[PDB]
Amino acid sequence: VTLAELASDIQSQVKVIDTYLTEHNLPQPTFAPDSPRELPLDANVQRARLLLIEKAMALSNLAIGAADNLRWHCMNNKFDDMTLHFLARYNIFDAVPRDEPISYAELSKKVGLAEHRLRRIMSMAYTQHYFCTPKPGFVAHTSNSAMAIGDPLALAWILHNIEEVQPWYSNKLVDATMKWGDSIDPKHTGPNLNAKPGEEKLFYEIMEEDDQGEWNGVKGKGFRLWRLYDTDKFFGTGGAIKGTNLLRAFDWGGLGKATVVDIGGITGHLASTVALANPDLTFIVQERNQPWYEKQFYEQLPAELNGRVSYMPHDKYAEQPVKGADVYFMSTVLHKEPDDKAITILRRCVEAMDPNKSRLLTRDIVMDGGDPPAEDAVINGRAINSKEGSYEAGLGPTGVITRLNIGIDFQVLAVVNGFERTREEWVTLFKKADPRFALKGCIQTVGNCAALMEWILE
Amino acid sequence: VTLAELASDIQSQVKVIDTYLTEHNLPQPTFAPDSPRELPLDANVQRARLLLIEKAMALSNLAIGAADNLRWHCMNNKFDDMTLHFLARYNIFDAVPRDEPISYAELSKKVGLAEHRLRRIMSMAYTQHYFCTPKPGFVAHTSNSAMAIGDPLALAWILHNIEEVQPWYSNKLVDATMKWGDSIDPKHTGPNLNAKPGEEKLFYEIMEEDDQGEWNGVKGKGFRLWRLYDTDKFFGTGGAIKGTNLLRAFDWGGLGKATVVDIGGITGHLASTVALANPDLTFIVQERNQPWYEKQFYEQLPAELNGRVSYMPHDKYAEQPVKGADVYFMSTVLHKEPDDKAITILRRCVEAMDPNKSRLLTRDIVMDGGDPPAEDEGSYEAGLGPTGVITRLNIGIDFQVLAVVNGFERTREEWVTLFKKADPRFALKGCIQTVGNCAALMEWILE
Ligand SMILES: C=C[C@@H]1C[C@H](C)C[C@H](C)[C@H]1c1c(O)cc[nH]c1=O
Ligand SMILES: C=C[C@@H]1C[C@H](C)C[C@H](C)[C@H]1c1c(O)cc[nH]c1=O
Repeated sequence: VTLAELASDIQSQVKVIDTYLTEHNLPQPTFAPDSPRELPLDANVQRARLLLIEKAMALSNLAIGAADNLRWHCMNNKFDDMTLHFLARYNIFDAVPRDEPISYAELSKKVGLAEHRLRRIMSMAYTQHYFCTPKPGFVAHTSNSAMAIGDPLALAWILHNIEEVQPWYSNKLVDATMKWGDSIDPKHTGPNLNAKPGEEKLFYEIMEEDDQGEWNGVKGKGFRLWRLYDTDKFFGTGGAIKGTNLLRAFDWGGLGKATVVDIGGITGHLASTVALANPDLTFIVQERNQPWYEKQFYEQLPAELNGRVSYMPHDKYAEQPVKGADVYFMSTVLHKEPDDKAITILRRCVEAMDPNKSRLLTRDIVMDGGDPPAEDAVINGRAINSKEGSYEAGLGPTGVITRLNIGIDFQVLAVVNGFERTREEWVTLFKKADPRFALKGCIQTVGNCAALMEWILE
Repeated sequence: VTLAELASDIQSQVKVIDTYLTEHNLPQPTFAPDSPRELPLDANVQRARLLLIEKAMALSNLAIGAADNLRWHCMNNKFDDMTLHFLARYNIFDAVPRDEPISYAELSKKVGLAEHRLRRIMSMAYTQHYFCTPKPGFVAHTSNSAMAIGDPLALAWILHNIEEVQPWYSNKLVDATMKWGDSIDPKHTGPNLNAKPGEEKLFYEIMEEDDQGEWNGVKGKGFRLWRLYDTDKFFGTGGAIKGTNLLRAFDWGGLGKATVVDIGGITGHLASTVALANPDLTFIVQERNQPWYEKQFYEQLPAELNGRVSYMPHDKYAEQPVKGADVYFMSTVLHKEPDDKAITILRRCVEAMDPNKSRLLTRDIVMDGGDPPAEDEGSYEAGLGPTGVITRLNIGIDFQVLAVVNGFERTREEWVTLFKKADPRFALKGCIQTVGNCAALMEWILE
């Protein structure tokens, strides 16, 4: 591919998006804080968007050239993370007013970062379109920075990656690989590289047991796990894997009066999303208890739910105490479970299921991709705006959704030696748990990286 | 700005590059291993290139949207670094044939990385155009990965940042700032967060004293400093700060028969580049000695130089032993020196200079930009401005010296002020920055 070929492809993708926004009288995305944070969910818009990102990243890569890419990368990449580290730890998103500029001098006093160093930090952020300088000596928000205003969940995601995953796990993953090999054992991780055998600590042990800190209303024991739960909510409120996309990948309203068992449902934010939109559903959120869990669980659930979402302490490997429920639901649980642990969980579910009335629903990454929601299946436009070679838009070796999938694949690899699966690996795994399992649906909305898979016992 | 405006701007810049390459019958850049690794040095091509990168990065950012940018960045960014970490530590660049595919199974046996994890590593590399998969189960090089074949300097740059700068310094820079403030003391850095007052360790002390390792022909003491020296060479051999760009920013041949004193010249690769192109110049490389330095210095020195490049041990803060030389040369030295330390070095140079026969030349970042060589839209020159690609590289180096030694980059006015404090006779006669380069060649004289 050449520079001109990529630039020509990019124009094709923009025409699709630009036309849709104009024909529907929808605001254009910009870098202003008032910009829309997402493009429309229309499948053709999203397919064009995903290819546009892929082509645009390739264009910048090709124009930088082979000589400068590795050179520039090792110099700059790590400092985009450190810039977000400064912005989070110094609470700079909240200190910069959303709709009006602020001078470096005033911002320096508000956050307690010396002005000279503050200017250097902000200048790096500008290059990735986080904040801008509208006039000399002044800082203003952009769309990318304004989304984090007043949102501790965004700050949780910054700090969890830069202060935990990266220094403790991903930076030591090479050493972990040469010491233990290609492992699926959560003990074979960074923090245990120099641990005496028997004294290893697991990632989730550190999360729930460390008490030397505080986070967003939780003081002492488990503050890291509470921050981890905040980052789980962060991916539910917006973006690729937003919770409301669940409503588009399964006919929740078709269940009528029904009970859903949310195995491993964190704090129930996902259950809360589906239940608010479906007044006839009951959700039992099953999760391991924590000293702060029950008080926080009930402070944050919307009161209009009238107790339809409730918390039941439960060990996911133990016998399922709710028998014959309409749906047993696991969201991004099994991608942290090797085959033998996942088969244990799936067999616990099968025991409680009525094969003629119960469904098993999982949201997980399907590495080779799920299917679009039926109405989006037929490609009504040009292939250049919906297909990269033989792969669906967003997939393939340089696909943007492929990239996000691998990023999550690496995330569970780093912390617990988990892994993502293909569709055939999922079907094989469920059939090992019980040969009666059959995949009736594998729905992945365009722009989403996770698929909602509905399993039944035939 | 909107998606359509950026895409239209991109077409304008690509047109410049596409036309120049066609009208001069030059090969197009691609991702194939045989691709040209750089675009032509023509200033207009480079200006279009720099704006093109800036416009393309804005386009991908805008298309990702505000909701997904922060969510995706903190998920994937750090794993682009880790992927290169695996590729370097497992020697995968060299194990994949340049012009031939290799299967995952065969590559796994060659590098000792189980095939399943190898596939996961390679798949992430693909998304940033490092390697590709031309057929199921097979790996091939791209242009971005082929540049590192047989090049230990490339691997040194990967390992220096991910195994040293990032875990020891940049990761801890927030903590460093809250413990010591906006400091300029090289002791007030990451590794010393829990050090007792007085027993702090300096970055270059760790570099030259650690012996628990080995790198590229150096075993034991100083292996990290030798690896650091390799990464300094790495930026000379190609790309933005390539050594040959010096030949375009100063009339070296105009010096005639002359001697250059290279203060802080690492291993002399920069001197070797200028001296090979100018047979009438002598270079004295002045640098702090190391047990492995002298043997390594002369083995890597091109024999064609006939000793015109020589090593003289010297403390940059001490009296300059070479009097009245034609040029006193410091490349990316002073950006690691606070004002008072830098003034000390400059005054050492002034003492040895003949004001009527000596020049002082520095290569350093000019944060607001230098001027282009003779021959060569908003308020900023291409590559500069708050989202400029060269601005980004400048800040990255600014952050690099900030992390390791609490250094900082300067604007042109800050440079002039600093030299005049050292000696009021100093005058900036030239501040030449080739387009596509981030460093400027500054020529100082004593009036
Ligand atoms: C906190 C939730 C994040 C959400 C993203 C989507 C995926 C990621 C594996 C997940 C996560 C864990 O599940 C567990 C540990 N560390 C994590 O980062
Ligand atoms: C090793 C040389 C690199 C080259 C790049 C161009 C500039 C960077 C500040 C430099 C560097 C040092 O000078 C010193 C310590 N650590 C570094 O990374």
